Amino acid sequence: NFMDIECFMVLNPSQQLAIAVLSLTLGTFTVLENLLVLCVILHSRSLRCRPSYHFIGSLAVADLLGSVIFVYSFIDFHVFHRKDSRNVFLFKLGGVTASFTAKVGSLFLAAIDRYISIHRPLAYKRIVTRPKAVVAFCLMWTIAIVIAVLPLLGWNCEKLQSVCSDIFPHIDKTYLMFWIGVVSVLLLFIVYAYMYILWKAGINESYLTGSRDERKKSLLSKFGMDEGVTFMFIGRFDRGQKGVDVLLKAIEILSSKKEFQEMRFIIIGKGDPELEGWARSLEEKHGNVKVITEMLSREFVRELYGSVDFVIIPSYFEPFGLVALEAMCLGAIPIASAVGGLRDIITNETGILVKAGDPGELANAILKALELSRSDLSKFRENCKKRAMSFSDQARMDIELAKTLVLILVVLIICWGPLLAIMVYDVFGKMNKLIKTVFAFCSMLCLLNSTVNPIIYALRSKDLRHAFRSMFP
Ligand SMILES: CCc1c(C(=O)NCCc2ccc(N3CCCCC3)cc2)[nH]c2ccc(Cl)cc12
Ligand SMILES: CCCCCCC(C)(C)c1ccc([C@@H]2C[C@H](O)CC[C@H]2CCCO)c(O)c1
Repeated sequence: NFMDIECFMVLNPSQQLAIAVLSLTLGTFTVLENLLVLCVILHSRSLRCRPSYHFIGSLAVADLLGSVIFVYSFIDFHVFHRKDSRNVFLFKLGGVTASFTAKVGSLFLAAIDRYISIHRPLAYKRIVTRPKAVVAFCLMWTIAIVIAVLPLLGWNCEKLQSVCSDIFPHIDKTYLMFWIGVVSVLLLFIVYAYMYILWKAGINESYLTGSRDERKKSLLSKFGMDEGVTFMFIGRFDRGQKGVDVLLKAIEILSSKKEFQEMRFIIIGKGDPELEGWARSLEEKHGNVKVITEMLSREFVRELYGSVDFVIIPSYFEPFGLVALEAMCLGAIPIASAVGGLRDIITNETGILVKAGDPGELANAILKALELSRSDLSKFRENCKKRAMSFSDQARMDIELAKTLVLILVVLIICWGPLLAIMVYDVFGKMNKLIKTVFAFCSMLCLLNSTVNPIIYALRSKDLRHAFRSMFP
């Protein structure tokens, strides 16, 4: 309590109405459509209860209540020259800082959703549910409320006798660095988060030409073995989760059988030196097993999925169907255990289900594979080709949404970036008359942001538009 509050009302009476009709219209064009964006969401049973678009409510609410507060209390201050209480101002201001912090945490939670929906394609539907998404936003909001009510708890320059900010009344210049700090680094990770998801997302069986018998007759000739039935395993060597130890226990016990001559096995991986010393012995002990644990070209392995006819995923549990999807897309019947996602991607009409970590029943399911016709075999390769299109499909609709989230994050950094940076110089230096009044006119960006956020839903979201013509035809 050294300087009074009126030294902050800088707008002369000609530029207090010009800033008013801006707040009242640009603040009406955001309340109208955000209150409308909330109407499409909660009617459409699709967008309402969905963890993918759940943020569009958490984004159109912080841009509505956080906007009506900033239109009332700002016009009631720079134009109506009102001096509230010392905790009534921080209450009215706390409702604004919480909202912006909340929409940052919305672009943060929506990034966890994006990473899971793309790089955990079938774990996603079972990790990110409606319960786990409702709890994550409510506690993301719980945090956004706390950071906003700190100066109401005693992190202010009045109740602490500290240098006040030249821009915000009743607020320390350290609470700024705690609020600009936690937000600039959050956007930094968030900006870095969506760029990792997009970069590693650009990382078709119509590229492989000819019949499969030809491409498999050319493959086994490279190894020097006869046209045989080619089983394939890909993945790290371990005994903990991948079933390479299970698979080697089956190839050995199948060797004591009459049906082993026709069976051709090919394994690639890298891991336990004793698991490698076990598999490489079979490669020279048998004339029909070849193990490749060195220099595997990523498009050569692409030729394997399309040349072979069976895929072996004997893992104890698949966290994400990385081979399961690429193999089936290239029409190679996968023989995996019904653990993890491999239950609803590999079924009794798409592949062969085995018991996890069971070496005997794995072999008994390799002999079953040897005794079936092309009628069945060509039909499984189709159902593997048909299941994959339902993935590179949704995983395409997912990738389009991680572009939408960046477009929202982009126009968030553009609107709130300059304001945030003008706050930064308040911490270090002082703010003269000019730099303090340009901030009040640049302050309108948090309303323009809430004006272009509902516009870009109606441009990117393919579902939200069709939901709009459904109740307003
Ligand atoms: C239902 C989630 C949701 C919101 C939303 O307001 N969550 C805020 C929930 C919440 C929880 C706790 C508090 N506390 C106040 C301070 C003291 C500690 C507890 C406050 C608020 N907004 C949404 C928009 C769309 C969708 Cl789909 C869901 C939501
Ligand atoms: C660490 C606090 C962050 C504040 C958010 C910045 C924001 C752009 C929302 C903002 C907030 C407040 C004002 C006005 C500053 C004037 O000095 C006093 C009146 C404020 C509006 C009343 C808020 O209840 C602002 O221009 C920008």
